[PDB]
Amino acid sequence: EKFAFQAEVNRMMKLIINSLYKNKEIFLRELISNASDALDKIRLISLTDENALAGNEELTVKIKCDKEKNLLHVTDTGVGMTREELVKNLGTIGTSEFLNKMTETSELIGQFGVGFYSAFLVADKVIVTSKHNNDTQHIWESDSNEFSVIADPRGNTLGRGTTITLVLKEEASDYLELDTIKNLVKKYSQFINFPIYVWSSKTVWDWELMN
Ligand SMILES: C[C@@H]1C[C@H]2O[C@@H]2/C=C\C=C\C(=O)Cc2c(Cl)c(O)cc(O)c2C(=O)O1
Repeated sequence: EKFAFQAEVNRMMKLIINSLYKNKEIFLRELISNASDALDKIRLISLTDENALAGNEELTVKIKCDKEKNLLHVTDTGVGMTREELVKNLGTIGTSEFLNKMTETSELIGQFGVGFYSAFLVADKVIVTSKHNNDTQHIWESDSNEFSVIADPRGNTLGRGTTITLVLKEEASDYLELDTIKNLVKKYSQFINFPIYVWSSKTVWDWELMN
């Protein structure tokens, strides 16, 4: 259940963090982009697999702030990841060129698709809960010094998809405020082909479409 990151990933995390230290709000853009890509994947799979969406009929991205618990959640109903894929996609990585280029960054991060790691700019801990059609629900967690993957004792709660949960750093508290999040979500979801919602307040509470 316990794993060490590949050397290349450790180097990558430091590069990403040291480069975007002055543009931290970009992590949200990357998580939303990853979510969109995951949704494109299942949409493609559904063209050839009629039962592809049986675990969850919607294709959405839902974001909610848990201020009390100091958590930010970004959930998509994309293709999801099996246990082996969580370990492979998040723990390992022409990567040498990218790194060479990085060390020698915002646009490059998005192009190589390693924007996930920018979450460490605002979080002391990142948790990834995922359910893929070929596996049971699992949880990946990391403080960046190592990571672990365990079967989710809550069972299959996602249906299908992935939830990125960020335990925000003391100084990243602003990202728990609806205004801030709504504002950022609207900016980075403008060109996403899937509907993105934010659990917001009007005091009654409900999902609010951002794009
Ligand atoms: C493996 C699948 C689909 C991939 O093609 C998509 C693009 C980027 C993937 C990056 C990852 O490492 C996992 C991941 C992250 Cl980090 C995320 O924030 C949201 C997600 O939905 C996925 C995912 O489930 O990704």
